[PDB]
This record gives sequence, C-alpha cells and structure tokens, in this order.
Amino acid sequence: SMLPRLICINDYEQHAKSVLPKSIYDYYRSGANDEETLADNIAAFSRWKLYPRMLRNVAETDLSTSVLGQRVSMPICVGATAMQRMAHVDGELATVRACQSLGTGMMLSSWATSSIEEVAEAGPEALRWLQLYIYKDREVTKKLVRQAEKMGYKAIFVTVDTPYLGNRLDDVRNRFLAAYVAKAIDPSISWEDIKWLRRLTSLPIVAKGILRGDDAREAVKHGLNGILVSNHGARQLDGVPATIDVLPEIVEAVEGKVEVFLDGGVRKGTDVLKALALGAKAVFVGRPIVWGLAFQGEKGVQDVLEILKEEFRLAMALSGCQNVKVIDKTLVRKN
Ligand SMILES: NS(=O)(=O)c1ccc(Cc2c(-c3ccc(F)c(-c4ccc(Oc5[nH]nnc5C(=O)O)cc4)c3)nn(-c3nc(C(=O)O)cs3)c2CC2CC2)cc1F
Ligand SMILES: Cc1cc2nc3c(=O)[nH]c(=O)nc-3n(C[C@H](O)[C@H](O)[C@H](O)COP(=O)(O)O)c2cc1C
Repeated sequence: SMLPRLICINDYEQHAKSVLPKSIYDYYRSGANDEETLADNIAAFSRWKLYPRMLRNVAETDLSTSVLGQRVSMPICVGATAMQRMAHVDGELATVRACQSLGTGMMLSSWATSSIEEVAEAGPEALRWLQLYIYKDREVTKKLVRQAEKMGYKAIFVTVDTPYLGNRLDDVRNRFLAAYVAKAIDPSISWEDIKWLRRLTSLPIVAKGILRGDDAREAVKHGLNGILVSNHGARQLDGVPATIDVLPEIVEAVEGKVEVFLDGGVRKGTDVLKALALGAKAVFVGRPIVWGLAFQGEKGVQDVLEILKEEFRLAMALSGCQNVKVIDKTLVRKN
C-alpha cells in the first residue's frame, strides 16, 4: 500500500521516469538507433494469441520449475542489468535479497556496482548466476569465473552479442560508455574462445544473445548447457526480430538438447505464459527490476517480481494450466 499506487510493471516505469535524473532514466529505457526492435519486443507478444482450455481444475496452481537443474519458485528470473546502484543505493544487494525472498534466481552483471562476494553475502540462500563478458584481459575473465564457483554461483551466462556497444542515441545526446566497453570487451572472440570457457569451468554455461538456429546448434555442439534467446533488450543491433518471434525457431533448432530461455519485452504474466507455450524453460526480466529499485530498492524489486508472479498465476489459471508441465504449443497461435 506504498504511494504512488503502482499495480503493473508499466506503472513502475512511469514512476522511475518521474524520480530518476533524465540521463539515468534515458540510459535504462533506451534501445539502439530508431528503437524498432525495442517497440517490437513488446508488440510481438500481442501478436501471439492465447487459446485457453476451460474446465481443467485450477484450484491449486504451482508455478515451480527448474533452471539448469536448480529449483525455482517461478519461471521468472532477474536478468543481468549493469549499474543498479544508479537506481538505488543498495543496487544488486537489494536485488539478490528480493530474489532470495521470492525463491527465484538472479543473473549478476560481470560489471555490477557490487562484487561477486558481496552479492553472495547479501543472498547466501538465493539462486545466483554470473553473467560473463570475455574481456581482452582473459586473466580477469578467469578470476570472475573462479570467484563465481567459489561463492556458490550455479551457472555462467556468457554474453556473445556485445563485441562493441550498440548506438543508444539518448546516451550520446545526454553525454552519458561505448568507448569504455570497447576498451574492456574483446571483439575478436569466436567459437574457439567458447571451447576455452567450456574447458575453464564445469559450471553450466548458457550462451546469451543467440537469435539464429545455426548458432544455437553450434552452442549445443560446443557442450553449452543453455541458450538465452536475447537481443540484449533491443540495445545492440536495431532491426533484429523480437525474441518471442525467434524463440520457436531456436527451440526447434536445439531438439531438446539444452534449455532455451527468453528475455526482451517481458512486462506481464501473459508474456511469461506465451514464452513457455513456445518452449522457453523460463524468462528473464531486465528493465522491470531497475524500475523496482528506482521505486523502493529491495521491496520495489520484490513488488515487481510478485506482480509478475501473480499475473502469471492468473494467466495460467484462466488458461487451464495447474502447473508449467501442462503448458503446450496449442495454447498459442501467431496472428
Ligand atoms: N562492486 S565491484 O567492486 O565489484 C565493481 C565492479 C565493476 C565496476 C565497473 C567496472 C567497469 C565499468 C566501468 C565503467 C562503466 F561505465 C561500465 C559499464 C556500465 C554499464 C554497461 O552497460 C552494459 N553492459 N552490458 N550491457 C550493457 C547495456 O547498458 O545494455 C557497460 C559498462 C563498467 N569495468 N570493469 C572492468 N575492469 C576490467 C579490467 O580489465 O580490469 C574488466 S571489466 C569493472 C570492474 C569489473 C570486475 C570487472 C565497478 C565496481 F565498483
Ligand atoms: C540498463 C541495462 C543494463 C544491462 N546490462 C547488462 C549487462 O551488464 N550484461 C548483459 O549481458 N546484459 C545486460 N543488459 C541486457 C539484459 O541482460 C537483458 O537482455 C535485457 O534487459 C532484457 O530485456 P528487457 O529489459 O526488455 O527485460 C542490460 C540491459 C539493460 C536495460
């Protein structure tokens, strides 16, 4: 009952725009270039129509599932978002605490405003994963992985779509990064560097930012454990498809050999249901978490995750799904 009265994820965004400095809100909101993919990440979900089954018995809903062999309370997890401390003083420590309370997983940015150890201490019982860039400096890359293994993180999400930073026009206009990303991130990396990381760690490895069937198959062939279908929140290459539109081609391409996840434009419970109906194991949210932080730190993130949880529960119930095992491709049809 905290004010203003926010009852959906778009209310959290509207609140954030009213309290964040322009250049911070713009950094978090922006897509790349004309933001074609940004609009489509959202619009594409509306074109997938639901076909609810009546009279299935939805008295008891169970949202529980597993990610990479680890139980979660719901198929709705926190994605890596850099610079959470610009949204709230507690930053990633607030986030992990909310994930611990919800029983869901947090993917930590490889350049978070909090250390791998600090986040493990704030959230010792939270399911925690590390998002990894392969830096030009492979010694710091290796150290992050070792620190993740040591601090009880359960997987590496290696981001492969950012050899350079996307062109976000508001960040250029605000004089808000591309030059710094280009100093640290290695744009030379290939499947050879994936072989290296696959040998470096026995943690589960997900390739984050695949949009092609052939690349997904290359990821399976290299012993990777998951695909995160991502266009990096439409902040990298503008004019790529919406993740919900390429998800089915990627699911088909991997023939059940690895878990397939989605991010990009998840705002509502029906977005989660549509993604699972098309074969995603779970979805990740980026921006909604930041809007949560901007509203009220830990409680704001908990609020956003609880809103998505309960929207998802209702969408499951109204569609005749008592649990995620019964969510099938006949629930959806593109229009
Ligand atoms: N609390 S803490 O001590 O752990 C802490 C961690 C991180 C930072 C910030 C940081 C930046 C750093 C700077 C300035 C920045 F502006 C950024 C940055 C912020 C947001 C970005 O946004 C995105 N990344 N991926 N996608 C996006 C997007 O916006 O879509 C990118 C870069 C990073 N680099 N950097 C690197 N150093 C090396 C190297 O060779 O030694 C390799 S990485 C680090 C340390 C990190 C360990 C590696 C400070 C600490 F205090
Ligand atoms: C503000 C912000 C910071 C981000 N930082 C990172 C990052 O550090 N590492 C990474 O792999 N992806 C990063 N991403 C991409 C997200 O992990 C994720 O793909 C995206 O937010 C999903 O789309 P959504 O914002 O529509 O939920 C970032 C995205 C945003 C919006």
